[PDB]
Amino acid sequence: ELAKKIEEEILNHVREPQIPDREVNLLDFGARGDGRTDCSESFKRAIEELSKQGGGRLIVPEGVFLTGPIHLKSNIELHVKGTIKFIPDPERYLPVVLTRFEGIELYNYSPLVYALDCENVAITGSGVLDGSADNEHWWPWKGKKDFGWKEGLPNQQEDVKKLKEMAERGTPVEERVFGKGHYLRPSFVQFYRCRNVLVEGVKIINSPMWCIHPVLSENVIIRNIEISSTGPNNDGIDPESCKYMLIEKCRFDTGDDSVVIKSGRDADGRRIGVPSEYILVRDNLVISQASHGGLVIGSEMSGGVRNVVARNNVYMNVERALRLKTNSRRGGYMENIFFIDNVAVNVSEEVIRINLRYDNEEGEYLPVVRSVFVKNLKATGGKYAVRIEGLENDYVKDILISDTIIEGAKISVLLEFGQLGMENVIMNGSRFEKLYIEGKALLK
Amino acid sequence: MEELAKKIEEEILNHVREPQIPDREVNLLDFGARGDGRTDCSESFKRAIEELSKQGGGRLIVPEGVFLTGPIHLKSNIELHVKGTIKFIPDPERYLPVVLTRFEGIELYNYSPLVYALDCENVAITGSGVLDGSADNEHWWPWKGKKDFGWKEGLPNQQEDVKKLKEMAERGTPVEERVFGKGHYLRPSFVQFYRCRNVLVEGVKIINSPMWCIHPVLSENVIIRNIEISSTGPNNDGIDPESCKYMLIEKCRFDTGDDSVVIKSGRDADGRRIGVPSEYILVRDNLVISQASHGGLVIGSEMSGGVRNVVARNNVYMNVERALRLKTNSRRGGYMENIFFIDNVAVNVSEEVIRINLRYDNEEGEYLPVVRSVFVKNLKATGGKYAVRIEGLENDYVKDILISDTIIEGAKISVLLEFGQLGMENVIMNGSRFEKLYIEGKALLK
Amino acid sequence: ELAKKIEEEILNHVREPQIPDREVNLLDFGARGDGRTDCSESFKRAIEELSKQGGGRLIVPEGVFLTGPIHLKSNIELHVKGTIKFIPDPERYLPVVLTRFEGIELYNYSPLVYALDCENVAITGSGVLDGSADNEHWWPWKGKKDFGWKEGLPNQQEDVKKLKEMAERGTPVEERVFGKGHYLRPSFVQFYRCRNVLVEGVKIINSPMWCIHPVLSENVIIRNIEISSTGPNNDGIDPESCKYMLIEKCRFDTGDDSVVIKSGRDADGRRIGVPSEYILVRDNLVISQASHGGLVIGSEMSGGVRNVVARNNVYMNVERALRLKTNSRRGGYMENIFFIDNVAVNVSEEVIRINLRYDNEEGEYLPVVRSVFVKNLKATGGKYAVRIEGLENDYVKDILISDTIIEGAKISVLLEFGQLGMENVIMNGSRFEKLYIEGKALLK
Amino acid sequence: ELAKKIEEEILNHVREPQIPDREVNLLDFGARGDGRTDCSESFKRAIEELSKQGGGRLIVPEGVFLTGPIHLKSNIELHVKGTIKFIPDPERYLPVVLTRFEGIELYNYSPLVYALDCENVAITGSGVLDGSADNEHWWPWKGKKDFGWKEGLPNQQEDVKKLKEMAERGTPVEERVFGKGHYLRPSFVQFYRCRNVLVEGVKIINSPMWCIHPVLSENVIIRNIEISSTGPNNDGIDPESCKYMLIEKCRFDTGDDSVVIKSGRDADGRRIGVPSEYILVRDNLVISQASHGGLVIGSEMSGGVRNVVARNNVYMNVERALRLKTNSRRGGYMENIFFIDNVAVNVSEEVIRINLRYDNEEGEYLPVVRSVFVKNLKATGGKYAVRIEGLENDYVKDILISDTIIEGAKISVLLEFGQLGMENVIMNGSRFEKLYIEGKALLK
Repeated sequence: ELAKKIEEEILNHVREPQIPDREVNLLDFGARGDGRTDCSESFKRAIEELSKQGGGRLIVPEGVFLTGPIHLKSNIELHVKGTIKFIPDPERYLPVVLTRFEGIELYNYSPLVYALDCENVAITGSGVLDGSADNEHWWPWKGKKDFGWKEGLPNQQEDVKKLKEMAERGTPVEERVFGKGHYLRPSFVQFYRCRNVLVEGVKIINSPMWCIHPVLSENVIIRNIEISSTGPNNDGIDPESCKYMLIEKCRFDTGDDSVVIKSGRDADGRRIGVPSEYILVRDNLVISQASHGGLVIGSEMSGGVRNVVARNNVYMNVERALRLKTNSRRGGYMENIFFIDNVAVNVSEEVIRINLRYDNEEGEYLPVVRSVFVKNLKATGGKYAVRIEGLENDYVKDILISDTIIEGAKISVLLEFGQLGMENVIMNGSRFEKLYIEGKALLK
Repeated sequence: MEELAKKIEEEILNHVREPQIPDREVNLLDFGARGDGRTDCSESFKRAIEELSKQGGGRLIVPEGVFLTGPIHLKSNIELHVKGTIKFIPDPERYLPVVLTRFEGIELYNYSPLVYALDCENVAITGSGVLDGSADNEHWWPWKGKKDFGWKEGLPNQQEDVKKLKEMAERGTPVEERVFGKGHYLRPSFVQFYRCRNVLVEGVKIINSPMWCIHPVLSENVIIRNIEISSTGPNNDGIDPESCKYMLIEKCRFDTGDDSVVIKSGRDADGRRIGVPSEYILVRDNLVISQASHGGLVIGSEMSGGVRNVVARNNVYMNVERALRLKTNSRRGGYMENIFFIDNVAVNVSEEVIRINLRYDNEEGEYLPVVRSVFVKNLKATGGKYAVRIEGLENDYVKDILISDTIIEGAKISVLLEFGQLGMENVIMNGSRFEKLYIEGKALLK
Repeated sequence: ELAKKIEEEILNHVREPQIPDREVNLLDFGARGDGRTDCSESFKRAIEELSKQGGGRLIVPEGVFLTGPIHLKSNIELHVKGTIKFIPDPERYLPVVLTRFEGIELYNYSPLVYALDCENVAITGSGVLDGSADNEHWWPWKGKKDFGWKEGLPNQQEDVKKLKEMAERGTPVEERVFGKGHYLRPSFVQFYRCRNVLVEGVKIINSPMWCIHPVLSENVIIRNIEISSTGPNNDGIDPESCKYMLIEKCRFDTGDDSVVIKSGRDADGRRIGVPSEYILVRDNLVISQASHGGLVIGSEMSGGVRNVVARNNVYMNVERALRLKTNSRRGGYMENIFFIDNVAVNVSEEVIRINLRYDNEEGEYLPVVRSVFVKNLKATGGKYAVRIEGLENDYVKDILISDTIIEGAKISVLLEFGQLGMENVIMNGSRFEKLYIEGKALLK
Repeated sequence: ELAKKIEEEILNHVREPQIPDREVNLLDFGARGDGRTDCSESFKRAIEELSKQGGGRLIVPEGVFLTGPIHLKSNIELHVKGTIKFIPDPERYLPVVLTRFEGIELYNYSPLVYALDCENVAITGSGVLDGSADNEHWWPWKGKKDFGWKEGLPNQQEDVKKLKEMAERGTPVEERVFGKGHYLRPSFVQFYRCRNVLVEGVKIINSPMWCIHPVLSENVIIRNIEISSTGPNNDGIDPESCKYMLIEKCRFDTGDDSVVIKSGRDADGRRIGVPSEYILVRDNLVISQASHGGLVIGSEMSGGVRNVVARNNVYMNVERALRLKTNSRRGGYMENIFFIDNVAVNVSEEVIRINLRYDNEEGEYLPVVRSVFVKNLKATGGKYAVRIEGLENDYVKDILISDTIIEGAKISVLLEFGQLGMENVIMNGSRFEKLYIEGKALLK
């Protein structure tokens, strides 16, 4: 069976980064943990000194260290004992760097921790990364009053429209310059085209937008971290066009999707043409009323997503346990998605959701969505246990749910333009030894 | 709530009434008959009916005894009152000359039905006696071609004649030129009213039927009530209303060799030519206890003229193969629609509780049947390989099937659906409760 | 397999009566079938002529024969082809004879067909027994306006009271003379202390009260008859203190209990102390909205009722399928009752009923009610599926329902002071692999 | 809306303790977080300095701080950032103090963190409290080979018997001296006769016995803590004769009952006669195979337990979700216990357990057990769904389970000497609108 094979494959290619046996303390570079001194230059000097010697471990001791963005280099481990608190002043995140906003490449404000074309990079320790985002910093740019936007203040809407247009017209990335005078938030922790990446131990809070965002990266390990940030688009981990990645033993409380697998949006995503594949998500804990999904694929999946195993996770209070979202603007594919031995309780919206009408957007690139496997799920709550919606000319195919119990969902199955198999499934006052349906169905 | 099924039942009851029969009677023993089960009473019946018909009609009393006779030909305003047994002599020669009749939905000239009325008005069969067709493994039944029913290797059967009859109908060969009978092997119906008005059949028991037991054709205002059918031979259908309008079947008991109550309206080209539907048929308060029965309430397969507005209410079906059965295929054309199966009980069903099949006999053609608006409400059922088995065609879905307030237990498969639209509201199926179950397309539920 | 064992035993001791090969025709004794001529004397003379020779067959040909009561003798078969219509004049049913009224012995009006201390007696043929009871004959004596009783006119109430008091006191039966000036209706067909009895073929209509009433009799076959009488206390068949009886292939439409097993009432019943036992009820059809019960035991069960098998019967539209009736005035027992492979559809009250407070009466003779077995019942409808009430000081014991499906009953189980076991039972949305309850229960 | 009324009442009387705006660091008192230095005096000196000024916060920074027992005083906050690791030498926990062992008052070894007759006391921070119990320390005193007891070595058994006898014969608490030469383990964190108590943030591991044990205390908040200790009698939180308490947002993995509400054992409990009442337990997570019960009442309930609301908790892998236990030695009562909007997944023994035969020991004090309410429970697994066992002369009364679904339990209901009501429930795919039983029942 495929799920064990995929896990075995992932585990054969996932490896901790090599970090030179050499360490340096941030205090020796004039930094002060007084939550007052600007430590920007300290980080710059310590990292540059380490990488001239071939790399190494930078120790950030107990205390609160204020800084602008941190730019990592190859062979560098950032070891956080205290708190790194970022200064929420957009000018500090200039000049513009190569980055990505909601699946489209551009030049924009630096992520708060940024590594480009690097190898063997680590963030470790049991300290804190504090993005300093709140109702007065970064978050108003969303344009939601819930988060500090008001009439007469700028927001991201016009810039998002321009960005989608530029990518539609296939303009070169270098031509897509935002930064100053524009309102597109950066990612928090971003590895861009990196190899051999480790993020462990740390707690992430007050994030501007997406928290951990590896892009076009290979051999990535995220373990034993805590995400606690519930602002607008505060996704937990967004693997985007990544290959061979392990996410384990993490704690999530997110303002949006918790673990969200991506690979670029529309034309830009199809241009790059790199899928996310061989991702293992296991032994994680989501306790989050604000989370939009425990395990999420899309909507930016135009490069494809396949061979994803999510196993032995616990989801509590989330809106959705498993969520796949796409539309006919995206193209691409989502296939061989395994959601196994999970527990999802007090789900508020849909336990399992597959949606091919995301944002009600349409175009001429029909996504392939097939081979999604749910086995040994114990779940509780929801407006829907199972909600699967394809298109008249693009059915959701080969969806199988087995050995599963979902209690207290209002509607058992909403199916439109899909094929669904269920084997040994229990839903409230209904039990299915074997169910197969192709077409449309409503079960409650 | 205002239910259409009630309005249809009302409409049927408003156009159904017992025939007036003149107050006048003669006794069969006054015409040379003997109830010794030996004397040929053929002429006794004929002279008694004519004596009554001469005066303007009345009652013919058949008293205690067993009365041997060839076919009986009724006339208008005649009540055949059966106290004893009428036992029909099973010599095919006795059933000639050929008369206008029907075989499996196609008109022809063939052996007389055992009791026959053509173009008659106000005709009744009453009393608590027996009609005995004398069919068995040595008489009539071997003609089917089945060994368990007396057919022997190298002996004739109906198959070639059925083939020929279908081909003739396809041509457009006039009925007057479709002559069978002598030298051919098509069994006659037992009791047949052909193009009749105001017909009553009540009280009597019917046994040892050659083929279909009660066969009203192109008839209007027909009542069949408090009769017993007990005949389990090949094609022993109980009651076959064929292109009939305004009919009541109530308080009857059935043990049948094929479909118990089967609504029809002609087959293929011949059915389309005549183009008269069976409609406004009420089937209520009946009891079928019959392992052998192929279906409790059946529509088709000869439904080429259409079948609409049929209500089957408060019936009890026991040990039957199927409770409700709709059969058709793409050679048939026509329609089956507005069929109401309400307040019924089915216990120990062996095949399918509810069956809708658009692939009957695995035969195909250019005439796609319309199959829609079938309503099952307040069914309580037990047993089966299938609770619900509904099979349409890729270019002809079964549409608007609704099952509600219904409990089916102990069926192996709950739903087999292919090319259909199924709705269920407030149903329990093998322990699973569904407030709503709507499926369009294909499904298999177990 | 105790039910099979009991059935085998009954079939071993049930045989048709030997009737001498000799016949006589009623027309040769002054009878006319014109529905006008009084044939009372004709029956008397025909039976005497046959009896004189040692017995034989009395032929009643086609026609309608008016008569007072018929008194049968040993070795007589009454073969009925026509209608025997009884003249509903109470004076014709005198002198009083030894008989019974609702479980108590007395001298009263003759049953319409009566046999006392006879052996080898048969009633056969395809004819009709017409008791001529209606709203102006016999039925008014009940005291119900529905059946023709008028204000200020006499009824059975005072005589019933007086009969009960006589029995309580131990008043000798021979001192309990009713008849003229009293309002106790007779049974229709009664065999009193008879042996080797057959009733077959005939239709019974317009019954004054109980239709077929064998008492203290042995080796009785009731076969292929039809009961069609829906007046007050129109019981179908009342085996009372009988041993070895077969009831099969019969059709019932009754105004009270259809088949009901009895053995005397209260002190009279205990004095006699003869149970009804080894009764086989099979292959019967009850189509009857009026019927109070398909198979009933009691309430006159003071001699005991045991070893009763009802198998492969069909009940339609009846108030109850199985009912047990008693109280603490009765004493006695009801045990080893087997209700197997039955079908009961469109039941209006209770599918299965047991109650120990019959007629709001009490005494110091607690009845033993135990070991009732329902197996392979398919049933539909009812206000109750199972309704079992005992007494705080006298539980209903060892009731077992198995391999049974009951659909559409509003309440599944009402249990009050009883022991109930269910194995492999389905009731609407409830399924019981194995249930045991002792005490009180309501299941809905 | 009694559950709602009780929750509101609790929330009116529960509030955080006032702590003086003053602080001190443990390092300033000779402590070293090197995991070798004895910091016993450091805590003693630091608490005293704060106490003398009127109170304040004691900061325990990063590192491992070895210590004997910590004795708190009024107006003290212990803020734990690092690890406090207790030295498992019993002599360090002398002289003996006023404490309890399994519901009986005595003078014994000091709890690891102890406060007697204090006001306004807090334990805060995100650090660790490590009791250092294992198969070689404290645990062997239980007498189980599985937790390190060797044949021929001492255990608690004799001292337990001795303490029972002292409490029964009425000997004063001050004459109940154990400690040295005796084998009764102390509680971990114990507030004795305290008021305005907060425990938050901290992780508790390697506990000698009961982890958090407030006794005879009022206004207690326990929140955002983790218990992770799976030894013998490693209960999580034991409110014993407490009033106005809130337990929320906690995580449990326990070796015995997770949250257990108590009020003394037998004669000693009756002597004191103070119930645990107005306890609110909400938004907690138990993921614990070893746990004996999610929310438990008893067995030491001799002072009574009433008005307990457990709402919106999640129990995973536990032996039992709801458990009430007592016997005829205890007397007292358990009533008005509310178990609402809870989820239990993969229950191993009984989802709901009520037992009046705890330890199979009997006596002359019949416990009142009534008015237990389960609403909107969703549960998976179990040998029993519902198992309720009273006594012949002492029925479990007024148990109501409603709007509840339990799937995958082997036995649905075991009832003995009890009154059980169910409304709108689903058990293993059987639906009951109403299920009421009084007496005995077994349902599969």
